[PDB]
Amino acid sequence: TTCPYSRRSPAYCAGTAQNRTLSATYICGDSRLGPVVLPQFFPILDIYDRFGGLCPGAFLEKWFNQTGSGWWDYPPQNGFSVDDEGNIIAANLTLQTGTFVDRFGSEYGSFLAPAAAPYLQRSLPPSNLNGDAKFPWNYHVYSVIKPFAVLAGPIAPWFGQPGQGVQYQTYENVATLIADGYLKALDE
Amino acid sequence: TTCPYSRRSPAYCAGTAQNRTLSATYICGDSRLGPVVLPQFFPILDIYDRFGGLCPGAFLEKWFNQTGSGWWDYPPQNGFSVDDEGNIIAANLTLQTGTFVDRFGSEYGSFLAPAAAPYLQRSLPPSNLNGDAKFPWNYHVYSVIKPFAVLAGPIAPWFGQPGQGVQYQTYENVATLIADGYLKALDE
Ligand SMILES: *[C@@H]1O[C@H](CO)[C@@H](O[C@@H]2O[C@H](CO)[C@@H](O)[C@H](O)[C@H]2NC(C)=O)[C@H](O)[C@H]1NC(C)=O
Ligand SMILES: *[C@@H]1O[C@H](CO)[C@@H](O[C@@H]2O[C@H](CO)[C@@H](O)[C@H](O)[C@H]2NC(C)=O)[C@H](O)[C@H]1NC(C)=O
Ligand SMILES: *[C@@H]1O[C@H](CO)[C@@H](O)[C@H](O)[C@H]1NC(C)=O
Ligand SMILES: *[C@@H]1O[C@H](CO)[C@@H](O)[C@H](O)[C@H]1NC(C)=O
Ligand SMILES: *[C@@H]1O[C@H](CO)[C@@H](O)[C@H](O)[C@H]1NC(C)=O
Ligand SMILES: *[C@@H]1O[C@H](CO)[C@@H](O)[C@H](O)[C@H]1NC(C)=O
Repeated sequence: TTCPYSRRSPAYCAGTAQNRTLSATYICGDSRLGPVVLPQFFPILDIYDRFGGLCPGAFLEKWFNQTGSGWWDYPPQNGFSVDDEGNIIAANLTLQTGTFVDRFGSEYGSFLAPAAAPYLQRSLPPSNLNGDAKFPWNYHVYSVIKPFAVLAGPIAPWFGQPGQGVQYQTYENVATLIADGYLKALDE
Repeated sequence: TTCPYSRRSPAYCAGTAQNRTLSATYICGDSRLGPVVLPQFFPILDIYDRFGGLCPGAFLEKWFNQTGSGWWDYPPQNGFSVDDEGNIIAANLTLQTGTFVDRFGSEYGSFLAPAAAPYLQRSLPPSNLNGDAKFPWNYHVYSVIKPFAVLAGPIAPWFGQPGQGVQYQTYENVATLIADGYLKALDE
């Protein structure tokens, strides 16, 4: 599956914002499609396309709004892989002390990932690559100082990404896990 | 956790092969510890150490022989993550057509991974980095041409690796999945 528009085609940005002022910053001058120059990504990877092979317009048509939300349509069941009988592939897993986990988001949320898993494995939409700082303000890395249990399981493919990394849903939010002496942030 | 031996220390290769003829090729001239110059790996990654922070000798003492096998001690239950109640975190998952998977090994085996998942996530021992060719003779990449089900789940940490990628145990071997029109290899 690939976009029929060529590399020399002017119609590649069909059905997008088509904002001349931003077109050097965001793909098609459309912030939802992410930046023209990708920052960090945590050879064969060429098999994967930022839009899963669709064209920008077709990408937005498949994944954005669709319901009335005015934002992305997220996968079912917090994005865990769903087995052939309709149940998430996930169970309570105890994180050993010294484990590195990270979160793309502020300490309010309850989701973590194995540290430095690749962006493409998290099945995040492309608007989240919109970053100028080396490392985003909300990106955090932690070590497990004190064992605790999470709902752990594979990440379903979504938003044209292959997914199939692993994610941890915590039972307290990250701020609380820091406060109670489970997660210790680290700096550079 | 880090190795007390320094970067200027001559004792770093304590308890290893200590083979002067190979020491430029393998760490400590010991093929089990992998190469001195790593080929492909599919910034923050610095958090991870090829030996999980142990010293070469201590690594071999923890992970190698231990039983009489004369080889690495592998994780229980084919290396799937094991939940707090002792059951693997894994279920039957149907691979959609167009999915890229790969295998580090010949078509005889029954294990696959999401294509281009990072080495450190597979929890493979370091002897498997012993490679001169750009891509090893047995490394294969495939696309799913026809849907089928696998036992899918997270990979447990092991051999000093963080693991926590995802692996697929197939029910027929890879050669059979090729023959019956499920997997299509691709070339470069
Ligand atoms: C292209 O994007 C730019 C940048 O956001 C938009 O420029 C703004 O347009 C609004 C219109 O109400 C003005 O009030 C702002 O002052 C503008 N800001 C800048 C930085 O230029 C622009 O509207 C977009 N183009 C189109 C056609 O919508
Ligand atoms: C260091 O490794 C080399 C390379 O494998 C070993 O060299 C071989 O040694 C055997 C000893 O029986 C000879 O028969 C081979 O001809 C050697 N091959 C080469 C390419 O040199 C060597 O034995 C190792 N060193 C030690 C101390 O065991
Ligand atoms: C989404 O769909 C609704 C209803 O069709 C529409 O009013 C809205 O403008 C669309 N776009 C956004 C960004 O909400
Ligand atoms: C997992 O842990 C939570 C919170 O401690 C508990 O309520 C739940 O029953 C446990 N079991 C499973 C299978 O999630
Ligand atoms: C492993 O252990 C056995 C029994 O202790 C010993 O005979 C053998 O030499 C050891 N090493 C290897 C590589 O088998
Ligand atoms: C998975 O698939 C296999 C082979 O088709 C089947 O025997 C097994 O019962 C299925 N269910 C689970 C939970 O593995």
